[PDB]
Amino acid sequence: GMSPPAPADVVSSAKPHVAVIPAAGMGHLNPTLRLAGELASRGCVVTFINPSPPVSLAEATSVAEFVASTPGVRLLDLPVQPLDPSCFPAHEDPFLRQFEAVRRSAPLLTPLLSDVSPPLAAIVCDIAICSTFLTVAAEISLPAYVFFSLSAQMLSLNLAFPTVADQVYGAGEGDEIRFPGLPESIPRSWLPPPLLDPAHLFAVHFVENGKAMPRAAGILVHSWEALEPEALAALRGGRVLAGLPPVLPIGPLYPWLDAQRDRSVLFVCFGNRSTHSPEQLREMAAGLERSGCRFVWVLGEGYLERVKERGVVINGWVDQMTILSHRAVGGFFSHSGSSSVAEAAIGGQPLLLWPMGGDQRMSALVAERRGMGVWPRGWGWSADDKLIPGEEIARRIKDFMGDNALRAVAAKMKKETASAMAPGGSKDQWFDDFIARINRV
Amino acid sequence: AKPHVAVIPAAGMGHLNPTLRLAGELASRGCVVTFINPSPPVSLAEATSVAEFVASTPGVRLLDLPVQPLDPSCFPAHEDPFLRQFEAVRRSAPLLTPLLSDVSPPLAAIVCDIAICSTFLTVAAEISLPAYVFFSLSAQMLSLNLAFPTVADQVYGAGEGDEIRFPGLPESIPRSWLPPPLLDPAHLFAVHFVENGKAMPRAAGILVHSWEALEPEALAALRGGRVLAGLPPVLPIGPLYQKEKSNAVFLPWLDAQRDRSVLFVCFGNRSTHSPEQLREMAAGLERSGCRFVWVLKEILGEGYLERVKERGVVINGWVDQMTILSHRAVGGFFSHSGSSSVAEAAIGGQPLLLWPMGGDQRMSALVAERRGMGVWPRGWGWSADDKLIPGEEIARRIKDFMGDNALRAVAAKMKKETASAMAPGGSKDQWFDDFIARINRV
Repeated sequence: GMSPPAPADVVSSAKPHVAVIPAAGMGHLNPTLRLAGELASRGCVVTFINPSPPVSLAEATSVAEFVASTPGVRLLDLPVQPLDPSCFPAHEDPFLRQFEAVRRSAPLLTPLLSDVSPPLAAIVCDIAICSTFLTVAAEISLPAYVFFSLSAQMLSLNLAFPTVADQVYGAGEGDEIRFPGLPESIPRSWLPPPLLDPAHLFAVHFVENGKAMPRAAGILVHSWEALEPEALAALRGGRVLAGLPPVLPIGPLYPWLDAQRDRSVLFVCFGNRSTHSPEQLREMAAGLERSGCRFVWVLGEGYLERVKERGVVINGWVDQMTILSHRAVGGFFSHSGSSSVAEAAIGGQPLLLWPMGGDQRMSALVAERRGMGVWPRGWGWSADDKLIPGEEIARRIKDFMGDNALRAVAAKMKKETASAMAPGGSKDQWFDDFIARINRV
Repeated sequence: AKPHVAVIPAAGMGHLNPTLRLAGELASRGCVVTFINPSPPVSLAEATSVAEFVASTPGVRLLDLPVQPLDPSCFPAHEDPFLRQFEAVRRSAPLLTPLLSDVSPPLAAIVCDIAICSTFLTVAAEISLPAYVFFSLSAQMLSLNLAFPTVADQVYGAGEGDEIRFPGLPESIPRSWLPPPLLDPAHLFAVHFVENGKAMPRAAGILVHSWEALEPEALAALRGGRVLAGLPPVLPIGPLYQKEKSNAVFLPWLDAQRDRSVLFVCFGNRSTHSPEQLREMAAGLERSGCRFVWVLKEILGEGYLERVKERGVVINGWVDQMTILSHRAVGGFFSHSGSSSVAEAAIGGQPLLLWPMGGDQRMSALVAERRGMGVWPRGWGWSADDKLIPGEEIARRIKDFMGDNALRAVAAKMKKETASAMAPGGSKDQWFDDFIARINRV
């Protein structure tokens, strides 16, 4: 979906005032902080809503740095009481209960905004807590926009799932479900496992949030036309969900190597939160070593003196972006994820995908549809522990590191994404569109 | 390629002609369009207009949807035939999915006029076909229609003379200015109004006959989440007009008149003016001493025509209104203040003397008053409230109206801006590009 015509009274107006409410967890906080930055950048005054007291002090620190470093932002405190841990199953995600605590506090918010000057033009709320705030915003006639920080693909799933929910739970395992607006019929096993149990807390949040978003003034999604043209076309053209409100693509919100032939080195990082069985981690080592490609691994389990190598391994956290953009590297080996695709797209790197769980199967589809990533189907998540042997991994790496079909579209993705992040580029146009549409004369 | 789009119109010339213009505009841009025609239409005009159009326009194909008319035992309180046909084709919506099973190339979308939309949305969703509501009226009436469900109890229980705040709309609305049938919850129109106001948030999106220069604050409210929550995309698709070309001169007296000197007066198809009011209206035009073209014992009177022969022409029949409003000799439009009359005056740059008679004509008068291009004398009431205005009063208002040079200049401005919107690569082209791209499948 490309930019709607720009109507604007460029004659005279103050920049609009936007309140912003994040969901819990650094994965949700950082994109929101970037979104709020991007608004402040263009002259909007923003009021950041903090749950008080914070669940995490680090999160509140991140917030503090942001309000101190950027000028148009005020900080507002929202009292929330943590929910009772005993009524939360310990198997399910700890962050779910943190979402429910702050949802509970939405009635406290409408008095808090009454004093506020200049008047609010809108409130932006993370999908993960938005449902009860949408109702509060409606009472005070304040346009409420949902921030969906995962892919446009996940957004289409999350909106379409309630309309096909009976089909999903009636299906027999091994069945494939056709989700509206998405071309590829997909197996139910590709959905996040919790979603399959209707009683499960993730399912209950997923449907609740999927039913809440259509009530919003619109949806701001972390995607861009060059990355997800079909998903965004279907969202803006009523193919995922009838009556959907406007959907605005708001992304992207983002030594040893200098010696190697360019595009020669595979960059592999399974991430801070990766799940690999020790057998599986060891098989990765065997396969990596057997491939014969040059490689840098972010991660004993290796072997004994396994580092007698042409390759490199790194324990310490490092910016994926500097290396991904580096001439030497020609390939990105990583887990699936809305995050990993986006950086590979900015980096112009092809993607070899091993999905960990949950949404990551779905994020693999985002790469595969563009033609810039491969997920070998047997490379399942750690459920039933079907071991993937190093020989298979080595052949797959060689094959991946030779596949210039994937490498070419990734290289085009970098060019198209760079043009989107440029001044006057697609991303600016969508932020200009949003600011203009909520600005009052 | 370009998408295949199906289009469905509502009963009556006022709902058919927009849909015809919308459909022509989509074929103009290389969409192949299927015109779904509920059969049979109420009137021969509608039947003739459809046939001439599809015959005249290359991209279009005609798909007859057979609709059984409303039973006389059904809604007997309402004798209005066009209102009955709204109800009839709304009940025919389940017929449509067998009709569309054949069609190739596959349809990219369907566009349903607002009067009939609610049921056709539900059918379109079952066959997974994006459905767009065409709101052939103004953005003002769209805001009102969308917000009415949310404030209906406060409207029904409010007193006469009370003003009601509707969320998207800039100024509060007097209860007397609402369409009177709305005041009656039992009334079929009010039933349709609530069904439609509730169905439109379910559509893929809403195409509205408006443009930024005409209704900038209502289009901002609709697009900015300030009139209703969960609203789908609203795209202004106007202006839409017919007119004619390569044709003979309709009225040589009008061509012989001086620049902006003639008052063109017309009160539309459903004019509810009384015979007593018509004779007083004729006396007002005569007493004004202004040049005029008026299209509709004798209601005029004895010898009225000979007395008025140098400055007046009264015609009894159809006339192309948009052609007359774009004529260099007319300087004023004395109108029943329809939604379509106000959009046409804006295209032609004519100021409006407004006499709202019924329904949404009052809301239209506010659109024109807001832009400063029209004058609705309060006291010129609903036809249903039988207050007889004297020709001596009509003459004074006509003189003041034709003399308001400042009124004329904003009407001239509006013409200029509206012409920008029509120019290539202007606003309208971009909205239409936007829709076609929105619909188009790779």
